[PDB]
Order: sequence, then structure tokens, then C-alpha cells
Amino acid sequence: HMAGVLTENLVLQKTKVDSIQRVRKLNVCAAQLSDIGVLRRACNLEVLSLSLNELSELGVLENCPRLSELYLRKNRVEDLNQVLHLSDAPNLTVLTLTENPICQDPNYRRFVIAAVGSLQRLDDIDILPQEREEAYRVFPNLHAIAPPPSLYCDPAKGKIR
Repeated sequence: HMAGVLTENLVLQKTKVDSIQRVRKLNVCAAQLSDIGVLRRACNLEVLSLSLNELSELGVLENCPRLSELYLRKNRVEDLNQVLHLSDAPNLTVLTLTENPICQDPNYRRFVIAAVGSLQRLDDIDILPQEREEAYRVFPNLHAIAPPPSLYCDPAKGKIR
């Protein structure tokens, strides 16, 4: 019944710390994961690798203000608006979403850049100053857009709702 659910036990076995709040780096690639709600308390997580899982819903990551690098290659993210859960991540400089369905949506790269103001690199390609400027011209308001509802975060503050 916990098939696909990341558990506290598995995280703490792997990382050797006493609480989810003390997890700073976590690599759980290729673990058949579809539920990562346990990360709601991962307030100190900085480097997170979740590639090659079954994830479609990113709301738990609103609880991770320290996130610096986030690897999500080859998941099941189907809705571009899931990336709005990363809009308020002030320290997130590296993101990979390659091989999720959204990567083939028109204007995916511009949307992600315009949504995540801190980002310096997306999908293994650094974001140039002029690339960011152009993304904001196309999509000027994404930091104000409410992210989708989630079981695993409260509604983000400072959004049009």
C-alpha cells in the first residue's frame, strides 16, 4: 500500500540524519516514486535528485526554500502550471525537467524561465541574460499566478487567486 510512496524511514536510512528537516542532499533516482509528500518538512533540502520516477505533482516542493538544484528528468509532469510551485524558490538556480511531457509544449522553456526568477540553468543549458529578458517579455506575470492546488503545501502567499 506504500508502493511508490517515499517514506521517512527510507529517507532517514539513506541520509543518516535524525529528522526530515536535517536532510540537505537527497538522491532517490529510479525509485518508482509517485508520492513525495514526506518532503513537506524538508526545509533544509538543497540538492534533490528525483529523476526517473513517476512524479506528476510538485506542490510539496513549495516547502523547500533552500532548494538550489532540482533534478526531475524523466518523470510524468503533464501540466506546465506545476512549475509555478517553484516560482517562490529564491535559491533555485539549476532545474532539469527533460523528458517530462511538458518539455514538448510550446514555449515550455520560456514559461519555466519566466516562472522561476532565480534560475540560472534549465535542462543542462545555462540561461543567458537576454534569454531571461525575452522570456519575461513573453510571459510577464507568472510570479503572480496561483500554483495548482496540492495536498502537500498550503496556498502560496502573494498570488492572484
